Amino acid sequence: GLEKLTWVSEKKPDWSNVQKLIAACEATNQYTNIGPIISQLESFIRDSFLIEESKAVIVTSNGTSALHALVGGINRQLGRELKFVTQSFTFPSSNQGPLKDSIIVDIDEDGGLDLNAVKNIEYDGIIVTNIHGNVVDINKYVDFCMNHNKLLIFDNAATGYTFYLGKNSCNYGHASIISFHHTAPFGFGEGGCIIVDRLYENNIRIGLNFGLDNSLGEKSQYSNQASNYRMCDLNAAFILSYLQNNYKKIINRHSEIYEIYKNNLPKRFKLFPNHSKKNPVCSSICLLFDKPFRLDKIPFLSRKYYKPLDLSSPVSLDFYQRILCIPCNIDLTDRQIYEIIGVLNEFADKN
Amino acid sequence: GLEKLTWVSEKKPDWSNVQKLIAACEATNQYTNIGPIISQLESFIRDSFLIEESKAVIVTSNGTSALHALVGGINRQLGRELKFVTQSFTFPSSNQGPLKDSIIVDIDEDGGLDLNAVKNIEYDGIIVTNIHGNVVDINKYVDFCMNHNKLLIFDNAATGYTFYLGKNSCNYGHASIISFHHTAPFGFGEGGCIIVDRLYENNIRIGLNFGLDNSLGEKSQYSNQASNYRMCDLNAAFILSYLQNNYKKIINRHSEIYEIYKNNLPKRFKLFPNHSKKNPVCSSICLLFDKPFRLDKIPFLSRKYYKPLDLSSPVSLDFYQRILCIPCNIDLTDRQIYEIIGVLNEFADKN
Ligand SMILES: Cc1ncc(COP(=O)(O)O)c(/C=N/[C@H]2[C@H](O)[C@@H](O)[C@@H](OP(=O)(O)OP(=O)(O)OC[C@H]3O[C@@H](n4cc(C)c(=O)[nH]c4=O)C[C@@H]3O)O[C@@H]2C)c1O
Ligand SMILES: Cc1ncc(COP(=O)(O)O)c(/C=N/[C@H]2[C@H](O)[C@@H](O)[C@@H](OP(=O)(O)OP(=O)(O)OC[C@H]3O[C@@H](n4cc(C)c(=O)[nH]c4=O)C[C@@H]3O)O[C@@H]2C)c1O
Ligand SMILES: [Cl-]
Ligand SMILES: [Cl-]
Ligand SMILES: [Cl-]
Ligand SMILES: [Cl-]
Ligand code: NA
Ligand code: NA
Repeated sequence: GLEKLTWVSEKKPDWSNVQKLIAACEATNQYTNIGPIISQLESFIRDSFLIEESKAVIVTSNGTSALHALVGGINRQLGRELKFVTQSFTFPSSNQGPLKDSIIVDIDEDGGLDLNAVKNIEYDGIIVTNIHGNVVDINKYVDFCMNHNKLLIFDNAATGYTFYLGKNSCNYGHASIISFHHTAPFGFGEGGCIIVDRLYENNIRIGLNFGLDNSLGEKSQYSNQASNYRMCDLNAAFILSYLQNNYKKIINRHSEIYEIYKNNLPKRFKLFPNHSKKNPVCSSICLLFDKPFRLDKIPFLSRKYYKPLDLSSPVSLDFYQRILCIPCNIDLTDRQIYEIIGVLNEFADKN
Repeated sequence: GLEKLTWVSEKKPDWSNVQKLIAACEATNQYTNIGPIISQLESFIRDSFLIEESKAVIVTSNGTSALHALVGGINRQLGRELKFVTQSFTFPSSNQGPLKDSIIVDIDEDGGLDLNAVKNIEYDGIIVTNIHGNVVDINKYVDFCMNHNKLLIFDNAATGYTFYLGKNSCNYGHASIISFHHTAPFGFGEGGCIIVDRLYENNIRIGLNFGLDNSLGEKSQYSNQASNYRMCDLNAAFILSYLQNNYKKIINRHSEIYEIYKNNLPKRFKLFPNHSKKNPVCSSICLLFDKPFRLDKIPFLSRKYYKPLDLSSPVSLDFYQRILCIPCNIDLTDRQIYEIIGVLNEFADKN
């Protein structure tokens, strides 16, 4: 039964839909450098994920490039290489590229960057990871960055449709990023998106194109803070088509999977910390066992995220050692979920 | 007849062929993190472009990420952020990402980084741009870097199939990069490739995946010098298909178009400096006028590359003021070439 578990739902192109979209590229020979699909996908993300008009929606090559293009654009606007703090319990993206020298501090027990740990640090902003669709106490972080006059970026790579006080979590802070990597619920191949205050929109958009702005003609000027961060229209067509066919079913079905775990917790596990009133839409079901344990004890497909970036982050290491990330996708039957919960109950009695 | 000039030939997916290649992805749900297409495109590039076995062929998301992945891999291998010199007369890529603090020096009149400008300064390596399919005197750079114990990278973004003393220019220096951007002769959408000494292959390839090596399980370690730099298998399929169908015709027709300009040079125009014995395979036909002039004087689709990264570099600036980059692609007719040449004679008579 559980032998057939996969991390990601089986994802195949709607070839007729993808070919219809790319027929726009074929007619003009424009397949990149902001061809005719980019605005269709940015529009679809705004209207489907419910991004406020105060935010630009900016697609990039991947979730990593979304975060990097966001920072390089803000670096260009403020005129220096900004110093960000990130949490140890997250993916490498937030200590790479323009963040390669980001400061790493521990999480608190709610899964986000420990605000008590930056007391005595020099920094311009913080990056907080909303883990696998779960969200932190977002207003704790908004209030803190308002009071201390800091930039706030939410790493929502795995968190495209978790609502906080009646609005997509992507709408909070100065910006968020989401991943359309194949392993993400909304993903297909590679891609990313920046949700950012309009203040920074132009510098981030031209920052996808080496900092060059064709609208300036001979005044067009590259920035050493920019790169090739743009989304290819080919990738936009595959992502847009996947979202068109699947995004509603993913939200409802992922919410249904979360409901079953919430009402049938195996003994001595807890749900990863989450601060949304409705079920989050998760990239995996993350449970914390009450004691450290090794994945090879679990006789079904399962993972640990995230290996701490700084292995001297004690709260981050504890979570890593105690966490069990279970597949969450639209291919999973309830029968499989109940068979999973029974294997975990067994494990809990013998460990 | 010059109304219908395009920079790039009309490029259209061979959909039955692309569908056939991506069927391997559909069968396993693996569309990135090195799916079943990556090895196929890497092999084709090795066998078709005639790369030697002492070189890795490593595809990436774009030409920029090929350069940045190359530098990040080497930085991580040597345990230090290496200092590169780049030429002013190049694209912004070689002053971005891990090269954002690269030293910019002038070209000499042969079109490459002026070695006299790095006699008395600190640096680990040089990046030399082979402009639009033209190649520098490659052995003077190989000899200099061997004598001074310096790394040598060729920015071959626009230069996939120009031969130097019997082998693809990509096989010289410690590494080269090529672009599969839609604007490149070999390109389709977005893509890049690294041709590099085997010594650096493993650090560069894991460096496309945040520095992570799955084969090491728990000792898998991210690097602050890495990123998401991989090519998605979707992109690999479009590029591999375009190359299967067109690469031979592009090589022959681009060489024939060059032959016509070389035997019918317009008045007071010289070919861009080139050191290949056979006609180079050009991304555009670059001519130097005998004095500065404006593009708005040329009554057909034409460009100037490259706006100097450092506007104070005198040879780079002189080149930019005198250069005319004429479309070179497999849609161009001989009729159109002789018309362009007639227009440039008329331009010379009046300027
Ligand atoms: C908080 C955060 N911020 C930023 C980012 C950066 O976003 P991107 O630049 O990646 O868009 C991430 C990435 N988060 C993602 C990564 O994107 C992904 O590589 C995977 O990191 P790995 O676990 O190292 O990948 P891999 O082991 O290859 O795949 C996991 C499972 O998915 C399966 N899979 C994978 C791919 C690529 C596929 O095409 N099909 C498929 O079935 C295989 C396996 O069972 O998951 C992370 C959580 C992130 O979690
Ligand atoms: C020396 C060197 N190193 C590194 C790189 C970096 O490689 P990538 O990361 O780009 O793969 C480049 C790129 N060199 C290329 C760039 O790839 C391209 O953006 C274009 O830089 P722009 O001139 O700023 O782009 P754009 O004006 O949009 O395109 C030029 C012409 O191509 C036409 N076009 C363009 C696209 C994107 C398309 O899809 N279809 C099409 O017909 C329109 C126009 O007439 O040309 C450069 C020489 C380079 O020349
Ligand atoms: Cl809420
Ligand atoms: Cl679909
Ligand atoms: Cl084709
Ligand atoms: Cl030769
Ligand atoms: Na927008
Ligand atoms: Na706001």
